[PDB]
Amino acid sequence: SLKITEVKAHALSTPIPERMRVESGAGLKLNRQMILVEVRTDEGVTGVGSPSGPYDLAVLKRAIEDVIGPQLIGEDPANINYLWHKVFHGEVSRNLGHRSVGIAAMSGVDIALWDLKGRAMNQPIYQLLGGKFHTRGVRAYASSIYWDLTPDQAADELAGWVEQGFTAAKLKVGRAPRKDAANLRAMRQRVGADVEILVDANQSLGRHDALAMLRILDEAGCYWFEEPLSIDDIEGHRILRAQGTPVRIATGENLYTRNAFNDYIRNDAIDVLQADASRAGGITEALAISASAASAHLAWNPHTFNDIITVAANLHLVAASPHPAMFEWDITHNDLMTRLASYDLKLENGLVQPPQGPGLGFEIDWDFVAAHAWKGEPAIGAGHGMKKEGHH
Amino acid sequence: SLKITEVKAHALSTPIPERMRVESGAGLKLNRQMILVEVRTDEGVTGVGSPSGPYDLAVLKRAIEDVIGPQLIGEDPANINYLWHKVFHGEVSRNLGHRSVGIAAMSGVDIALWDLKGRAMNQPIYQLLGGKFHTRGVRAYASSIYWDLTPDQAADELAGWVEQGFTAAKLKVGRAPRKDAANLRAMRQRVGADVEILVDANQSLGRHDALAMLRILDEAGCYWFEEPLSIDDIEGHRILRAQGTPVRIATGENLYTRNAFNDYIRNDAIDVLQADASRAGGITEALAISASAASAHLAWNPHTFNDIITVAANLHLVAASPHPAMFEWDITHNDLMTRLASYDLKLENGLVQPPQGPGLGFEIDWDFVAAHAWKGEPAIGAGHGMKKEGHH
Amino acid sequence: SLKITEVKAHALSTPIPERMRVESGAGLKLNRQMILVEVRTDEGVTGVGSPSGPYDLAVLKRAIEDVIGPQLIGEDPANINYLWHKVFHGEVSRNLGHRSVGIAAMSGVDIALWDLKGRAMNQPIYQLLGGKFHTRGVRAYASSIYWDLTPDQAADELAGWVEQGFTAAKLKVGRAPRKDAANLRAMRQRVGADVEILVDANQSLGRHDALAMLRILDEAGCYWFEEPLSIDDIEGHRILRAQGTPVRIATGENLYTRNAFNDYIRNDAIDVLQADASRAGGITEALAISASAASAHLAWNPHTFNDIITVAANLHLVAASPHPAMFEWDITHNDLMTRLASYDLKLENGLVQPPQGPGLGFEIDWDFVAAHAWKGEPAIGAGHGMKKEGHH
Amino acid sequence: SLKITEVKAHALSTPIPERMRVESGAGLKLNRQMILVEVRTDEGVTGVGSPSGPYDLAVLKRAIEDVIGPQLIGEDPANINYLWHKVFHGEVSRNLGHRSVGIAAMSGVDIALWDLKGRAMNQPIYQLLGGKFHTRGVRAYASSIYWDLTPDQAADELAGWVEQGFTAAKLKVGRAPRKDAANLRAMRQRVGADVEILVDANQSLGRHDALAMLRILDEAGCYWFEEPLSIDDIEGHRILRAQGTPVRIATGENLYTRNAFNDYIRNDAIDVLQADASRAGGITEALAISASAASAHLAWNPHTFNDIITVAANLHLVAASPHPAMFEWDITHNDLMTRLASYDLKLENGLVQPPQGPGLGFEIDWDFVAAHAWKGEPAIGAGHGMKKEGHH
Ligand code: NA
Ligand code: NA
Ligand code: NA
Ligand code: NA
Repeated sequence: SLKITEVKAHALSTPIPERMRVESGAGLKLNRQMILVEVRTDEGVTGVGSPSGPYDLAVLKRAIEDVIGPQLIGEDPANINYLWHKVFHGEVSRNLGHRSVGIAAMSGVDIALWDLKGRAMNQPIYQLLGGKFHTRGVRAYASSIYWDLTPDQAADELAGWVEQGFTAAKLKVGRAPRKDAANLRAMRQRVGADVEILVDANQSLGRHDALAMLRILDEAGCYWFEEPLSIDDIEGHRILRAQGTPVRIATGENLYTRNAFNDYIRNDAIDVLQADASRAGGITEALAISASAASAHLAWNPHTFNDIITVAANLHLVAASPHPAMFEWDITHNDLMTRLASYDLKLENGLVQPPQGPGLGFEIDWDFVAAHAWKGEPAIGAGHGMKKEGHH
Repeated sequence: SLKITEVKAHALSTPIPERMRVESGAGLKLNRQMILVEVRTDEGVTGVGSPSGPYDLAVLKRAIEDVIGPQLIGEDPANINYLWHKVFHGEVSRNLGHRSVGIAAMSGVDIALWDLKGRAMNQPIYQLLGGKFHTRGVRAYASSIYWDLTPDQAADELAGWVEQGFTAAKLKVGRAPRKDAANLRAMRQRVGADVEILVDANQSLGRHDALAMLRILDEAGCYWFEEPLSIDDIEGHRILRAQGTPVRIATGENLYTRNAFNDYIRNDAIDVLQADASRAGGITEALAISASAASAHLAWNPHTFNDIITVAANLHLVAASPHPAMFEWDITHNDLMTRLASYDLKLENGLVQPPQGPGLGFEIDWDFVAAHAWKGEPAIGAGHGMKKEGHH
Repeated sequence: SLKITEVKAHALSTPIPERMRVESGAGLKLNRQMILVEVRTDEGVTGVGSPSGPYDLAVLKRAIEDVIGPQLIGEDPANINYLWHKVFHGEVSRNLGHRSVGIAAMSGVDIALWDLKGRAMNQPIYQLLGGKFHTRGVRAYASSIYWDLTPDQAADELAGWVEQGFTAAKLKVGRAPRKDAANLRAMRQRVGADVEILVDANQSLGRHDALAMLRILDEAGCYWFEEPLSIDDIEGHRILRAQGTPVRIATGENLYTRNAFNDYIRNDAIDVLQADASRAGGITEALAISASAASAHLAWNPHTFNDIITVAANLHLVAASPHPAMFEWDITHNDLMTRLASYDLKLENGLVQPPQGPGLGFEIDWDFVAAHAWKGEPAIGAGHGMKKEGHH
Repeated sequence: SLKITEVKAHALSTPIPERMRVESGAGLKLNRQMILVEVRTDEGVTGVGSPSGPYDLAVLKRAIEDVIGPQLIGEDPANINYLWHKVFHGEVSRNLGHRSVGIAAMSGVDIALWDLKGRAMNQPIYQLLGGKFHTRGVRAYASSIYWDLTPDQAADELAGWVEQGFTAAKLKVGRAPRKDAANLRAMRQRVGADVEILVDANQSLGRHDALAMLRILDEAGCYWFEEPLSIDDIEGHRILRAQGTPVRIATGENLYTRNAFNDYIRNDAIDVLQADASRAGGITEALAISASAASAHLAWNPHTFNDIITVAANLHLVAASPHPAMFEWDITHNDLMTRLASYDLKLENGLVQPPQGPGLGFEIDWDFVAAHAWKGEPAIGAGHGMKKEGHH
């Protein structure tokens, strides 16, 4: 058996041209960043992973290398189930907080342990997980069409993504609801009924404006309403789902561990769980959340937005899971989607395929890694939520 | 008006001699640590605070100085309410996690803003909060009698705290429930019926063993059962409360913001909310939680255990609030309770009094701060939770 | 420390020209009255307050000077939290009734204690409360457009208030629902979508007519439906909220203490709590109600309508609270809004600012006080509610 | 038809010798007071009533004569149902508070209208109400055995009331629950199983101590637990009822109108409604509450404690109602029970009989009324409630 010898966290940053920066309720994007986790062993088998973002890269590096890492040195990396609980109970729940950047830090390390296990077996992760459910491929959506567009501009962007071969795309809303509505109406008129239109408010609305928005999403035939309210208001999400519309209420990028999703389920407050393998606790935890969603006759469609590793880790689980695919694919300017690894966007009839090599299924460009060390750049400007909080 | 010029986080560690290290379900105590936050202004008015612990000091320093602090520089510190929400929505919820060490970091900065405001006004914080409710004083309990004791030892430690003037004390339980029960029985036999006995399992029990323990606490007339289960299992806390015993179900040191407490209230799952002003979001947040507890006809009795600043911040609010007092006082070896500041334990008829000077009400020994810089020492050993999780 | 030496209640009345008298379901206004509470101390620091109205001025004076006052003489006014509970439990709940004009009488005295504390500290009340949340200013609405208008008249009045610089206003309804509906439709057509239109039925409707009204308010995009039903029918308010419209169900001017609002919250029966610091128990109690509203992800927007002191006391708390501002400003003929104190209406971009002096933040014109002593004038004609009760 | 010409409120006080003053959670009794209401008509037919107490006599006199009375002058007193609602909607709900000393004032005037109507018809009130249900008589209990007793004293006071002919009596509890329990145990031991023992805590306990006390009341076979908690905590009363003991949960002397009782019924929170016809709204209102209790399969057993008019008004209704009788009879020193009127205690086989003359059924000693004008004496010392609130 192997022994883990080191847990490393490489802070990386890549720039975005000013005119390509986009804004949602999460804030104005400034640089696309990540931590590349590397777990090394005594026989030279290495796994890599990512704890998503944006968080703060110094906080993630310290958590991974100095809080979680020590609990792993000397251990057999094959016992990923044991190591997840050893780290959660030993340190991270109490000492970084139970719904925290520490859970995202664990997620990066858990993805690297799964990558390491697939490489040790010479199999792609989806094969360990029981092989494909989606044998034809996984239906993707273009993420996303951002704020600051007129309705003809939002419809032209959607149409462009449809032309590139997507069959679905997502619009960010929440700052100017009359304008969001006009964007949706123009987008639906442009593409017709077979392209799916998803909407994401990044927690920017209150309950009454979310109810008014849901009526427009229902009229426009939208597939889901993501983060319509603060993730802290579970009853508001039940109220939106209780309207009985065909529009799914979706959340989960900012909820952590299966415990959060069980509280939404128990309160009849969710249709689509969006737990991200790279944020909500790892592949090990997202596996459990996907199964709990199916048990409650709901769907799991992860958030995937940060880098090609968070995309690939979720894509292995989505391909192996019995849920309808609605697979998030970042189409914004992001070198971590094109230059870190050899696995790229390739759509055929609106579907992507999981990488096919061992582990996550591709190799890292270590020369790109070495050239993009973080030097203190910010990832994202201040996020929103003060308006709906009540600040004029 | 003032302008904030700097937000500083001094990482401090103080040792614990091997024989004086106690152990609970949170793990074996190794060093008593803190961050001393210092908010400076252009006119030289400084506030100090603490984000409690144990949490990793490098993660707290980076959150405070580099994630929170940039949102404060140049702002008028007098608008604490605005700054709390600017920091929560602009950075901490999304980018450090909504129930996280980022919320503890906010709490330490929020305490420092209150301390600065009281120093600016020449008033102790409790006067700003509407003055005392507890005009005679605040009833304290000795925290705690720990694991590894025989029944006669636990009874002798209790009688010792009684002899010192305490009218209540807390026993830690959860590793060996037959021994815990024998300790309680001996303790109650020793002191009779008017001394209150609190029990705290630090999340170390499952539901069935906590149901079995609650029968013993009811027979022993215990005042509350603290952290009986994982903070993640709200329904199990409802099940214990639904037994209708006179023993209060209490939790809150590891729950964050008023949102977590509202979920417990809405599920009939809590009698005593223990949100700590230095962990759950600040004096600003704990004020809202104390009022929400009173509206639901429940009580707020905070966790206070880390240092004399986390003690004092909560004591100002406790003194001002209309709850029965059951005020946590750490009686374990802790130089952060004796040597940081000029306020100490002074028990009279079982009661303590809040500091009376401006702000938090005492000044810091900055020679003590300079002599105890953290050098990478760990605060606490690995916590427990794997046993009840299922690891034999 | 100070000692309270006297609690005085000055009964005042000011006239309204016949043609400027307006009617709502509360009755036809006849004279704008108040009690000016004055709390004096042994060192000459005085606080002033008001217990709102209309009540009966002799009942309020007797309650303040002879029921509540005796409990305060000799006490340190700094312990406002203690004094509130001393008076509630000692006398007012049992001996004036738990939801009563005695709670309003306590509120006047509690505002004066807060004014006294701000003056003693040389700070505006909002600073004690943690400073501003609304750092830009507080969005006001013009209260109100009354009964007896045709639709073109109601739209002309709204348009006039918009011209004066309000961005919102409230219409009184409930006597002739077809006419109220026509008024709303004309008002919305006149101003377009960005001005907020609020509706207040002063308890004048039953459940089925309130359901029919809510449909028209939803069509007209109204911000809230205030006192749609008797305050005694909590289930009727749940039924209106359960329709799931974007129109908030609002009540609270005639509900007392946080206990009333907890019963609405627990029954899913309210969106906007309108507890008035000068009626529902004081600044101390409205602080607790504002925080309980936020904890339940609802809003607190006080009723403020009586005099410039009830306006200012609420405005200090609104400015410091994290709720959307929708701040009631009496625009009817009322000398107690223009001549009692130096703080006046001043709108900039639809917002008001809190007074900036110590305490409530302005000085009283004691020569105006001395010239407007009550001489037995009525404040308000008989109120309504017999029609919906069933009287043809 | 008649026309009302005057509504008068005679403020009366009668002393209590120091040794005969008893104390409960409502406070230490000092003077037994009342308002004797007198409604006069143009043909000289007068009705009398009482709004119970203790409530401040100047507040009651002003409410009666100057707020309620002007709505009655010139009206036909025969339309009691119309006048009740005219007064509630026209003035008292809004302008004195919906659960208030204004509702007690209404009750005293409503009693006088019933008394006038019975005198006009030459019939006792119970005949108007459909005659007797309790054709044999009404089972009374001795109210009460108070604080400050040893167990042998409380047992001897109980056995004394038994020797006088009572088959039931009430013990006041709440200051020292170990002593209360010892008093009960001694009392039950003394009288055996057929004498009913009632317990009344006058809102002086929190939920956990009331749960502990309810176990003792169940062991002692007690008939009811009255005002176990604040009247403001409906959910705590549900919790006590949900224990499923044979001990009835009873409250109502400090709850107003049928709306308060409907909220307790709808929350499964009451077994015995104690609305007093002289406090909760009148004979008119208590008739509706008694019927609402019977529809829910619960009981109405009113509080009656203030004077022989509050006694007699409730006894007419009790005699006519199909509830088990447990009729409160004040056995404490009270000249308002012996010297106001010609009806007194006459116990036969444990039962009393309602007065048999017109109206309330007796005439007033108007020389006694003229000799006991109130001169500003207090009725009751400060009540209790600060202890359970949390003041040590
Ligand atoms: Na999203
Ligand atoms: Na604890
Ligand atoms: Na109103
Ligand atoms: Na009673």
